This record gives sequence, structure tokens and C-alpha cells, in this order.
Amino acid sequence: RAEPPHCSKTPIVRAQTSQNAMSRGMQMQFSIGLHTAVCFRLYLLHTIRLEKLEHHHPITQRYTFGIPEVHASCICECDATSSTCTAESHQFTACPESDKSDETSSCYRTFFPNQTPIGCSEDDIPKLCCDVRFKPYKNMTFLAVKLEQPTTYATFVYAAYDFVNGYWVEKDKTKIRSQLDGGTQDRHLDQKRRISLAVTAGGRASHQLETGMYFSRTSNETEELRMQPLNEITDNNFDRLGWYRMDDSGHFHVNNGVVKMDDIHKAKVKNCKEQTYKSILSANHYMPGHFNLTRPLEVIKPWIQSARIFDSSLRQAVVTHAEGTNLQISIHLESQNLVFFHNASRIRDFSGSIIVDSKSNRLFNLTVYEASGKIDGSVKMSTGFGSDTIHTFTAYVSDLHASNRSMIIPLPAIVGQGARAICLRADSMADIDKICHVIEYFESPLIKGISSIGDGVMIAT
Amino acid sequence: RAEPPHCSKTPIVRAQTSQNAMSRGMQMQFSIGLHTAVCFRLYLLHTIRLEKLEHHHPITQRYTFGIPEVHASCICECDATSSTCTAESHQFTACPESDKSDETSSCYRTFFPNQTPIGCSEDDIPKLCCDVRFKPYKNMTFLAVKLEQPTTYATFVYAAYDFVNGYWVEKDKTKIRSQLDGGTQDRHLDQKRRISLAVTAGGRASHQLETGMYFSRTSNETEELRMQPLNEITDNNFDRLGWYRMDDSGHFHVNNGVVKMDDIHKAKVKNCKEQTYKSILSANHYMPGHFNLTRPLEVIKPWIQSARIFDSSLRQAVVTHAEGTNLQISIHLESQNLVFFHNASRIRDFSGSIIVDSKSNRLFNLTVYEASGKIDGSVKMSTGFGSDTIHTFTAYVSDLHASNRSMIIPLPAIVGQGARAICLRADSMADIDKICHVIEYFESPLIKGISSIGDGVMIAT
Amino acid sequence: RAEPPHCSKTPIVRAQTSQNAMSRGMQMQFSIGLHTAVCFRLYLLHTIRLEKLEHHHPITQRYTFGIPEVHASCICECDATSSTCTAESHQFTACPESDKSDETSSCYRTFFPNQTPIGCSEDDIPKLCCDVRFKPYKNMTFLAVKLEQPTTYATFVYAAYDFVNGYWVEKDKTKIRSQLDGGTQDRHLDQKRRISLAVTAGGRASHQLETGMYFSRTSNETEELRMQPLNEITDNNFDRLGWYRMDDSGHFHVNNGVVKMDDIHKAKVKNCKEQTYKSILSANHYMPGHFNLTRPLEVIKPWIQSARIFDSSLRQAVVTHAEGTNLQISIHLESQNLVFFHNASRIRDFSGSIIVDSKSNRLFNLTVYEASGKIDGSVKMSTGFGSDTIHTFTAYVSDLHASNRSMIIPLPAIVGQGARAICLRADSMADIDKICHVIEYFESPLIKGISSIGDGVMIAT
Ligand SMILES: *[C@@H]1O[C@H](CO)[C@@H](O[C@@H]2O[C@H](CO)[C@@H](O)[C@H](O)[C@H]2NC(C)=O)[C@H](O)[C@H]1NC(C)=O
Ligand SMILES: *[C@@H]1O[C@H](CO)[C@@H](O[C@@H]2O[C@H](CO)[C@@H](O)[C@H](O)[C@H]2NC(C)=O)[C@H](O)[C@H]1NC(C)=O
Ligand SMILES: *[C@@H]1O[C@H](CO)[C@@H](O[C@@H]2O[C@H](CO)[C@@H](O)[C@H](O)[C@H]2NC(C)=O)[C@H](O)[C@H]1NC(C)=O
Ligand SMILES: *[C@@H]1O[C@H](CO)[C@@H](O)[C@H](O)[C@H]1NC(C)=O
Ligand SMILES: *[C@@H]1O[C@H](CO)[C@@H](O)[C@H](O)[C@H]1NC(C)=O
Ligand SMILES: *[C@@H]1O[C@H](CO)[C@@H](O)[C@H](O)[C@H]1NC(C)=O
Ligand SMILES: *[C@@H]1O[C@H](CO)[C@@H](O)[C@H](O)[C@H]1NC(C)=O
Ligand SMILES: *[C@@H]1O[C@H](CO)[C@@H](O)[C@H](O)[C@H]1NC(C)=O
Ligand SMILES: *[C@@H]1O[C@H](CO)[C@@H](O)[C@H](O)[C@H]1NC(C)=O
Ligand SMILES: *[C@@H]1O[C@H](CO)[C@@H](O)[C@H](O)[C@H]1NC(C)=O
Ligand SMILES: *[C@@H]1O[C@H](CO)[C@@H](O)[C@H](O)[C@H]1NC(C)=O
Ligand SMILES: *[C@@H]1O[C@H](CO)[C@@H](O)[C@H](O)[C@H]1NC(C)=O
Repeated sequence: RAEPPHCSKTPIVRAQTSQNAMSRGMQMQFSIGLHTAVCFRLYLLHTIRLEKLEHHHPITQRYTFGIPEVHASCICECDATSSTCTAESHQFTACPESDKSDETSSCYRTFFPNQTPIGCSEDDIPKLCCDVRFKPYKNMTFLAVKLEQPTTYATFVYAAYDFVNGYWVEKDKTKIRSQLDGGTQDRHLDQKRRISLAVTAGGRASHQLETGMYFSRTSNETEELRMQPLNEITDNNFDRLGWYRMDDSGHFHVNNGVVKMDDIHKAKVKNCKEQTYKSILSANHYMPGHFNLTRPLEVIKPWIQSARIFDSSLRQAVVTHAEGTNLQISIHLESQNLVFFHNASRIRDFSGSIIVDSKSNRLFNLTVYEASGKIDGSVKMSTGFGSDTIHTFTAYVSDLHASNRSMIIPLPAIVGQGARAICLRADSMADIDKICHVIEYFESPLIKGISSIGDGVMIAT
Repeated sequence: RAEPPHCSKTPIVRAQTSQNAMSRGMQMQFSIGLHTAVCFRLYLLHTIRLEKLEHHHPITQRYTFGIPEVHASCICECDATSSTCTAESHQFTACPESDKSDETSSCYRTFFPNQTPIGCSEDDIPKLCCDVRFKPYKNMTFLAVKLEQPTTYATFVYAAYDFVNGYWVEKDKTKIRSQLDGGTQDRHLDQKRRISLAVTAGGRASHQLETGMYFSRTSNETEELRMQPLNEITDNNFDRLGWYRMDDSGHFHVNNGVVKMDDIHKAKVKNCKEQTYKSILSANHYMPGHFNLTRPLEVIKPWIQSARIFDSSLRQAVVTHAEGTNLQISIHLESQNLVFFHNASRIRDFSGSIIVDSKSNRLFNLTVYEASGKIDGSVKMSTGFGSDTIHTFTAYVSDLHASNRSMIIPLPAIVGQGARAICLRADSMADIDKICHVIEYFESPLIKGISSIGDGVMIAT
Repeated sequence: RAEPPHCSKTPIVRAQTSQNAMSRGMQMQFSIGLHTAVCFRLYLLHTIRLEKLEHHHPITQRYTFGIPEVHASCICECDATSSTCTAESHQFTACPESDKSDETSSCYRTFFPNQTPIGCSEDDIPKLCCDVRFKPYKNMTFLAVKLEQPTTYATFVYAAYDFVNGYWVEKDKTKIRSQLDGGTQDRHLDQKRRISLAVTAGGRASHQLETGMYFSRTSNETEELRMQPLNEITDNNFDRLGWYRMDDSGHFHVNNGVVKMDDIHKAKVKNCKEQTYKSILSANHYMPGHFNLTRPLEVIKPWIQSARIFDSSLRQAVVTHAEGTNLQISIHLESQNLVFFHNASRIRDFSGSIIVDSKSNRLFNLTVYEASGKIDGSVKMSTGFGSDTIHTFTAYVSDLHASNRSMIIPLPAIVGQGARAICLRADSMADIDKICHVIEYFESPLIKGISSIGDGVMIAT
């Protein structure tokens, strides 16, 4: 079933190699695009496809965390002198071992004195004492990772085809890997070692995930990286993720719970007689009602194809680019001849909608029909075909044979509200063949839990 | 009044287009600079000017905020048992409705017990009770915006001029827009559709505003974006902007005021008899005496021409680059001929000063007189002309006709303290024409409010 | 002892300069790599070496800070009414002047009432009073600096050599400086002013230190910049560096100590009779046992050669790149001839190990023996020579004469655990000369202080 990719139309620059005090070469220069192919014959058709663009972020920090289910049970003591409900019993301490109660649960005590005598005597100033309880919700487990400045790699696919009696035959097929952060990188591509591929980047990739805190879910086991305010290992913000952390054993606890609990737990007596109180947690990312989970970066970020922790060693994360800038190629050899070939660009029809998504992304959700090669778009002013061009684009369909593909076209802010015409034309197609349609514009836009003790009072009068 | 821009001197690379199993083209390649023009004739003079470079950041978060005017009124109760000044009346509660008092005001209550008996009896431990009041200052309103990784666009200006009887005539004039983050983008430029402009970026722009929190003022209505420590929607740091937020109705409130007020308001009794107390707010960005407003990015950042929220929909912000890297151009056609033209570079005189600004920017505040084209500078070691060159620069004046322009020249750290010579020479000018001057070096460098209640005590003994 | 650098093998593109209504030039185009040289003769051998790549970050914020040695002495008062240990004496106040005690010490008082009567009477509720003391540890002093978006400069070395009777003679030798963030920069290189060097960057450097907070040690005096969670001037997080700040005089104090001390100091009575208590600081970066110092960026970050505050004025920091992308060069002249030369690439042997360091860096710690020029590596699948290639690299040794050098080779994540073969071959060397070795894989991975007062109680009953 062996078949070459669509050979793109690329201008070629003939450069001449410098010389030493010896025996007069030449280099063939061109700019290859990501997710496109280049074809040539040596005077067996040679093809190179810039398949993948990846960033390899080192993982500097790591820590497992979860989402806690919080429950607070209190008790009031009317007499400020009483032995029950005290600083030594409640202030900065975990409620001692119940022996039967769950191993997964994690509790912390807080001391609330200087109360108002409601359902009490006018002179005696009450005191409140609470057990803040935390257990994992739905057994949700995530790894938190600190991704720092990456190394960039390009992945090329070298294939050599032959036309033997009516059909194509993939003779040789390799994967070429080249580091893009330094100078030129050079290697032979064919088995015959006659030809050399030289890859050079202009500067940094058009895109790169920002150095920061990331995470993904764990299935008792890595998954698609997400981004939501998360705490660096050394930080403990209660409004950001990771204050409920998993230790070695698999036991979850509130990071410096003992000490911090009194700054994040706030309770006031409603009536000491009925044993009623107002309670809250001055935090986020807890259950109930304080936790929603952000979708993977892949989903929300069009430039991202995938963003995942590479393996079980948890040392690097790989960001696979969906959109990237071209790379500079030079093909060199002794002294022979090189000719570059290119298939034609075609298009039957297209469909799509202009959308501003919930994450503020302005794109044209384009779908091409029976298409191949380089396809040129022109976004128009009004609904009228022939109105003024406001943006001009070029999409590249990688299929040798005309097929139906779906793609995302980033648009400038000039492509504002209201429906408008868009005109697609393949490469070197007469303006009679140019398909036009009126495209639609869509746009997506962007506490106290009062309880009566329940457990009853053991110390009434 | 139709006139072409200064046609820059640019080397042109002749590349040959690849071929298919059909009918032997050619492509003209060159690197266009931002704020410069390129001229050519087809064998009507064709001109292309790289006019604008813009980043289009999606706005992920949004919230209106203000600056609060804070006022705290207190009262002391000598007897720790008293019904006046209590946890239920003061701890975690907004002072109930006054019915006459301002709608714009926002108040919060705090409870300060366990006091020292100053102007009281040696055994009874006092208690203090305060109403922290907040109202907008000068009706100042700002939108807070979260700018994330942008899409880059180039804006070109295509104009075709003709010389009809002594004067130039702008025949055709278009605006070309090309996305710079992906592969090559291609479109026709002339009405005749004979010529095609192909734009390719090397990698990311030399500059890009960092993903973070930004804001600008609102005039009851967007303005020039500023940068000052500001809170992300989900965060509530009191030392950073946006803790005083505007809801739907236009009412400003302290974000989670009720709960947090006791962590940020700190008061101690001075004398319970005279009703004197020491008061403070453990926050920033409040009035009086705790608020200065950072100038727009445009002002402080030389690389920024403008940074503004694009429109009323508040979905994207546009950063217009003042300084940027060159773009790769290729002009292609059937088979005809292309010749590139360039006007000469001139300079009468210059003036300027070497400055290190308050924001640590080392630049040469250059002013050119009766100048056009490419102008070459050479910064010298000492005040002596002919001393060793320490930096070499090239500025490009876009005016066809010699005019007076002012510009910013970024300098390395080697261009240290003390006055020195700088020598300017236009392109291809003999070293006799080279203007020299000794340039001057300038350098810019980088709580408790105690009150006696006033309202008097209603509860004396 | 004058000697040229290894002249690299570089393809040269012949471009033709545009023309005006006057007298037909030409430009020689090539991509120079960082830490490599280019050689040519004009028809005295001319050499240009891209020596240095630097980022010049402006320093927007500055503040000296230290590391504090913390000591807390307390005292308990059993009777809640007592004149000793009070809100006025302890809450939000510095312990008044001792007159003899150290000038370097900085103390703060905290008030802990509503205690439990341990070693006391069942009805009287105690109170605790502490003096938190802070002094510099080991007289450690550091400057905190805010580095913002930099300006990029390239530093070239132009040298012209002559071969006079058996040996080379360095005739002319200059340092060329070119700004990389804008358009093309142009200057003459030779004393004869015949030749012009034109430098153009594709986009941003492959690497750039992130805008943020940095610091380095001071020797009573700048040093190698480090990175560790540090507070921006306006922020006061106790879990991050710089809360212990040095004022003008050289006196260190806790940033807003008075006010914050009660939020970060937490103490509970153990027994009021014996005068025993549990004490802690809810902070980081303090002594004892809460401070380790991060190594310089140079050490941890392979892409960084050096990162240092430039000088005594403390206005800019210079980041010297160890790894960077190529720059675009064009050499132009009247009308004459240019020929480019290149020495050969050689290699005797090599040694090294594949390492994943503590900071998650995957690299090949390569050491070359009797080597010069362009050296090509091929990382193999298994230990077997001849197994499948998984990565391909190219290193450039700058020595004209074959010497022994050590280098860092960034590797993709595909180069996983276990030993494997790596094959090095110089440029244009037959596959017989290719040295192979099996290389080893190494991998580095990533509270309450209870005291009895000691000072004794002055107020027993
Ligand atoms: C795509 O382009 C290639 C390369 O130009 C074409 O390949 C030729 O295939 C035929 C049979 O169709 C042979 O007889 C030729 O010798 C091939 N050329 C070379 C240079 O090896 C190809 O057919 C085109 N395909 C489509 C689907 O448009
Ligand atoms: C700038 O350069 C242009 C293009 O080389 C010059 O344009 C010519 O204008 C004259 C009249 O002055 C005509 O007779 C020519 O045919 C034009 N050339 C082309 C190629 O169309 C121009 O005059 C120069 N201007 C300045 C102010 O220096
Ligand atoms: C490196 O390359 C240079 C340049 O090609 C060689 O330089 C020549 O030196 C010899 C003496 O050895 C002279 O007679 C030539 O005229 C030089 N050439 C030029 C163009 O000026 C050089 O010897 C080579 N060196 C090594 C160590 O390999
Ligand atoms: C998860 O809790 C579940 C129920 O939600 C239980 O089946 C299981 O033993 C727990 N284990 C882990 C490893 O999360
Ligand atoms: C986007 O494009 C694909 C392909 O046509 C389709 O599944 C989907 O409906 C589109 N979504 C929107 C919102 O246009
Ligand atoms: C493309 O979709 C259309 C129907 O909308 C049809 O012309 C065609 O069969 C589809 N698939 C391919 C591979 O051409
Ligand atoms: C602003 O307060 C002013 C006085 O500063 C008053 O004229 C006005 O009604 C207020 N309105 C808004 C919308 O800010
Ligand atoms: C900078 O340049 C302009 C133009 O000459 C002028 O308005 C201004 O005085 C200059 N400022 C300084 C500080 O040199
Ligand atoms: C430039 O300024 C000078 C005076 O400093 C003068 O030569 C000239 O008239 C000015 N303007 C133009 C457009 O040349
Ligand atoms: C540093 O403390 C030392 C001992 O560690 C003492 O010799 C000296 O006077 C102090 N001075 C400064 C400037 O740090
Ligand atoms: C890295 O390379 C150098 C040079 O051979 C050597 O000093 C050192 O042992 C190496 N370290 C490791 C861990 O391989
Ligand atoms: C390189 O090291 C080896 C020994 O490991 C030896 O061949 C040689 O003398 C050394 N130095 C140079 C400059 O060649």
C-alpha cells in the first residue's frame, strides 16, 4: 500500500560550498514547513516530511496531590473557665486516634473563644471548638509538575519510493531527529550515505508553553497535562491547588495543617444552648461546591497537539506543536545532480464557521472537501463576494490524493462580528475555480454553611 | 499628493521553483525589515512596506476593579461581659443598613477583645469594635485582563505608482495581512493577479509581552494597558491590585470582605476612657497614602508602540511592536522579469544624548536632520573622534524626501558612564561626509494612623 | 604566537544588490553559528568568529536582604487580669531598647491569651508573651534584582592574518558588536573600509532567562546570579526570600515585622508553673534548620555560560549564552572577488556518559580527543554498533589545531534508560574512520521547637 506524500512546491536556492587547499561542491537550500513534504530525484524518488515538532521540558518539581472533602463538627462551652473546649485540646492539634474511623481521613482542631452569650448568661463569655475533617474525593489523584525552559527537537520522515509496474514502493524509511536550539545539525539520510540533510532554526519556536506549574490526573499513571492555579512545592496558598498532598504511604494531608488551620477555618456561635454555629473554609479547590476541573491544554490550546509527561521516570514532559514556523534545510552530496518535484494543489469545495471560543480564540473552523496541497484563502469585508479582502491565508493539506480534512485558521481581530464571505482557491488555479461562501460568525463567552452540631452536647450546665 | 516610500537597498536571492510532470519558473527572495520599503519594476513601479507588526493576545480573564478610600471608626467597652461590642455584632459581618448613608460605601466589622485596662479598672479586660468603610476614590474604574500566548500578524502596504508628467500617481493601494506563527502564507498583490507575495517568519518575534495580568482605565470604555502587581480573578492578595471589585450594578466591594477583614485590619486600644486607638490596614493600593498609578507600557517600554484592548467585545488585546526582526519575502509570478530599485541614503546633521532611564533602559535618544534611508552609527570609546568603536548601529528613515526624525537606539552595557563621541554616516557615503559629535551621558535612578473615636462613647460605665 | 581559528565549511549564497538610477554589485550570504568561524580572501586572509551572544536585562527592582537567625523567649501569666504580659506591652510592638544588647539584632513582640490552666487554678485562664529575635546569619548579604525583557547583542571577532615566512601574523583585530532585536545592522570591518558585515537575526534567541526575581551574594559587591522563590519589592510572602531586608545603615529588619509577627509566630503554653511552651515560625528561609542556598544558574543551566549583574551601577544584568541559534550574515563591498575557505575536520577518539541530572537535564557528557571542526554523532538503539539510529547530532570544535575538548550534548527523551552505542565521525570522513563506543547511562534524582523559658518567672503568684 506504499505511497509518497504530497510533494510541495518549494523555491530552491543553489549555494556553493566554501573550499580548502585541495579538490568544488554545491548545496541545495529550501525552507521546509511543519506538516509538509519535499520531493527530489538524484541524477528512486527521495522524500522528506517534517512530521513532528516537540519541546522537551525538564521536570524540576514533583508532588502528588488530591481534592479534599471537608466536614466540620463543633461544640460550644458557655463558661469560659470550663475544662472541656480548651486551647490545649483544640488550638494547633490533630484530633487524636479514633481506632475504628477511616485511615484516609485527616482531621485538624481549631479554638474559637471570646464568644457572645446567646442562649446563656449575660456575664459568662463562651468558647467554640471544632474538628475540621478531610478525606479524598472520588479517590482523585494528580501529579503536580514544574516545567522549565525546554530543548526543541524536529522529527523528520525520510522515505525513498520506486515506481515498479503500475505502483509505488517504499524502499527505505527512516526517522530523522534534529535539535533546533543550537547551530546547524547534519547527518546522512539514505542507506548509500550519498546525501546529507542539514537542519537550522531561525530562532525560538513561534510557540512555547510558559515555565510554570502544571499537573495531570493519575490512574493508580500519567495523563494529558492541564493548567490551573497550582502551588509550587515550597508554597502553600489556599486559593490555589495542591494544599491537600499525598505522602509515600498514600495518605493525604493538609500541607502544614496543624499550624495553618486557624487562619483558614472561621466559625462563630449562633446559639450556645441549641449548639448552633456559622462555619467556612477560606480556601478553594475543596468539596463540596468549591471545585471544577480545567480541560487538558490540547483541548483549549489550538497550537498544542499534545502535552503529556513523557514516561514513568517522570523526568520530562513532551509538548507536540500543532502550529510552528518553517525550518531551514540544505541538501548536499562528491558532485552530481538534484531536481525537485511537486504535485498539484486541488479543491472541490469547503465549509466552516468563524468562531471566538470561551478561551478567547478567534479562528475559522475550516473543512476542505476533495483537497490536496497548498490552498489559499481570502477573508472578505462584507457578505458580498468581491468585497475588500481583510485577511489572506494559505493552508497545506498533506494527502497526496485529494481527501476531506478539517482545520483551524487563526484570524486577526479585524475579522470582527457579523457574517462575511471567504474565498478559497488552490495553488495556480484560475479565478474561475475560486469557491466562495458566506460564513457564519459565532461567539462563546467566558458561601457560609451554617449547621446545628448534631452530635449533641455532653456538657450542658 | 501621491508619493512612494524610500526604496531600500536590499540584496535579492534568485531561487528556482521545483517542477512537476508538466510545463520552469523562478522566485525573487529578500529579507524585508519592519518600518522599511521594497521597490521593483516588472519587465508602473511596485512598492511593499512592512507597516505594522502585531501580537493578538486572547483575553482569558476579566473583572472591573477600583481604588478604595478607607475610613475606620471604633468604640471601646471596658467590661469584657458587656452587651455592646460583641463577637455576634462585630466578628465577620457588614455594618447593617443606615438607610440614608451612601450606596457607593461598603463597610465591614472587626472584633478586638483581650485589651489592656488603660483608663479603666486593673481587673476588667477591655474589648474594641470597628467599622471599616470603603468607597471608590475619584470614581476610578479599571478593567483587569489576563493576556495569554498570542498570534502574530504582519501588515504590509502594497502601492503601485506611475510617473505621469512630472509627478507620481498612486494607482493601486492595498493592505496585506499575513499570519507569522505557521508556515509560509501566500497571496496575489496586484489587481492583475500577476504577482504573489510569500511571507515567512524565522521563529518568534524578538519581543512579546509576558503572559500575565494587565489592566487599563475605564471612562464609563478601554484605554492604554498598564502593568502593576494585580490579582488573577481567583486570587486575593491584599498587597496586589483588584481586591476592591465592581459587580454588575456598579457597586464596589472588598473581595470576600466579611471573612478576610480580621486578617487585614489591625487595631489596639490607646485609652478606653478617652476612647483612643491605633489603627491600620495590612494591604496596598488604597487611599489615603497607599496608591500611585504606573504609566502605560507604551511610555515605559521602548519596544512597544501601543498595547490596548482591541474593542468593546473585550476578547483580544493588540500589542503593536515598535522594534522587530526582519521577515522573509519571496516574490513569484508565468515567466517574465523583475528588477529591484533603491533610493540613496542622506544626512545633514544629528543630535542626541545617552540615557539610562528610571526603568533601567540604556538608549541613545537620537535626532537626525535632513535625513533619509539607511544611516550607520559608530559609538566611540572616548570623547575623541577616531577613538576605538565600542558599538556599531544602523537606523532606517522611511521618508523618501530628507526629513527630521527622532529615534531610540538600544545600547549595550559597554556604553557605560561618561561622555563620548558618536559618528553617523549614511549608506555608501565617503568618510569625509561622516558627522561626529561628543554626546552627553545622563542617568535616572529608580504607617499607623492613630485617631480618637470622635463619635463619643454611648456606653461610659 | 598569532593563529587563525578553524575556518568552518559553510555554503555561500550569491545575492545581487538592487539598483538606482545610477552606476551592479553583489552580496555574499551565509549563516554563521555561535562559537564558530568563517574565513575568506579578497581577489591577507579575513576571519570572523561569532564569539559571544548576550542578553542585557534591565534591572527594574533592587533591594538588599539577608537570612535571619531566629530566637524566641516567652513568659506565662496565670491570672488573665495581671499587669505583666498585656496587649499594650506585647501585641504589635518591638521590645524597647536594652542599651547594651546588639545593634544587629531586631526583635518583635506577640500576645498569646486565652490559655489553658496547666500548673494553675481551674477557673483562671492564662496568657503567654514572647520576644521574637532576629539577627543576620554569618553576615550573609544578597541583592535582589528584577530582570525584565532584554535586548540581545552579538559580539564578533574580526581578525586579518598573513603568512610571512613559515608563520601566521594577526595584522588587524577588532570586536564587532551588533544588536539582534531589530532589522539588519551594518558596519565596515577592515581598516581599509572596503568590506561590510551585515547581521540579521531570524527571531528571538532559542533561549532567554524568564522575566522574574533573581539575586546573588554581596561581599561588602555582585556575584553569579541565582534563582530561588524571592519576593518582589512590594510583596511579603513568608515562604519566599527577602522578608529580612537591609536598610541604608546596614540594619536588617523583618519587612512590616510589627504588624505581621502575630500571623507568622505561633505559641501555646505547655505548663504555666514550670513556664513551658511550644513555639514555631510560619515562614521559610530562616536559621536554624530552614535554609539551603540554590547553586548559580551557570551551574544548573547548561544553556547559560554566565548570568551576572554587569557592574557597580546595578542597572543591567548580562546573560551570556552557551547555546544559541545561527545568525544570518551578508558580506558586501565597489566590484571585486570573494572566495571562502575551510579547514578539515578531524577526531582521534572520544569518551562520555549519558546523564539525567538532579535538575532533570538529559545530556551526553561528551569528551573529544585530538579533534577539530565539525564532528557528527549518531546515538544508537541498543549496545550493538550498527543498531538503529535514535538521534543524530553535530558538534563544532573551534580549535584550528586538533585538541581535547569537553562538551554537553542535549538529548531527546527517546534516549531513555540503559546503556547504548554512540558513533562519532568528523566531516567528510569515510565510515571506516567512524569511532563507536558503548556509553553508560547514569541518573540523579531530585517542626515545633519546644523550650522551657530559661530566664525564669519574675511573676510567680
Ligand atoms: C506526484 O508527483 C510525482 C513526482 O513528480 C509523480 O511521480 C511519477 O510517477 C509516474 C507514474 O505516475 C512515473 O512514470 C514517474 O517517473 C514519476 N516521477 C519521478 C520523478 O520519480 C506522481 O505521479 C504525482 N502524483 C499525483 C497523484 O498527482
Ligand atoms: C527614487 O527611486 C525611484 C526608483 O528607482 C526613482 O523613480 C524614477 O522617477 C523618474 C523621475 O524622477 C522617472 O523618469 C523614472 O522612470 C523612475 N523609475 C522607475 C523604475 O519607475 C526616483 O526619482 C527616486 N527619488 C528620490 C527622491 O531620490
Ligand atoms: C587552514 O586553512 C587555511 C585557509 O584555507 C590554510 O592557509 C594557507 O596557509 C599556507 C601555509 O600552510 C599558505 O601558503 C596559503 O596561501 C594559505 N591560504 C590562504 C587562503 O591565505 C591553512 O594552512 C590550514 N591549516 C590547518 C592547520 O589545517
Ligand atoms: C479508592 O477508593 C475506592 C472507592 O472510591 C476503593 O475501591 C480503593 O481501595 C481506593 N484506592 C486507591 C489506591 O486510590
Ligand atoms: C468544527 O469543525 C468540525 C469539522 O467540520 C466539526 O466537527 C464541528 O462542528 C465544528 N465546530 C464548530 C463550532 O464549528
Ligand atoms: C468527502 O465528503 C463529501 C460529502 O460531504 C464527498 O464528496 C466524499 O465522498 C468524501 N470523502 C473523500 C475521501 O473524498
Ligand atoms: C461618579 O462620581 C461622580 C463624582 O466623582 C458623580 O458625578 C457620578 O454620578 C459617578 N458615576 C459613575 C458611573 O462612576
Ligand atoms: C529625546 O529626543 C527628543 C527629540 O530630540 C526630545 O523631545 C527630548 O528632549 C529628548 N529627551 C532626552 C532626555 O534626551
Ligand atoms: C529640520 O530642523 C532644522 C533646524 O534644526 C532645519 O534644517 C529644517 O528646516 C527642519 N525640517 C525639515 C523638514 O527639514
Ligand atoms: C560581619 O560580622 C562579622 C562576623 O561574622 C564582623 O567581623 C563584621 O564587623 C560585620 N560587618 C559587615 C559589614 O557585614
Ligand atoms: C563530564 O565530563 C568531564 C570531561 O570528561 C568530566 O570532568 C566529568 O567526569 C564528567 N561528569 C560526568 C558525571 O560524566
Ligand atoms: C589528549 O588526551 C590524550 C590522553 O587521554 C592524549 O592523546 C593527548 O596528549 C591530549 N592533549 C592534546 C592537546 O592532544
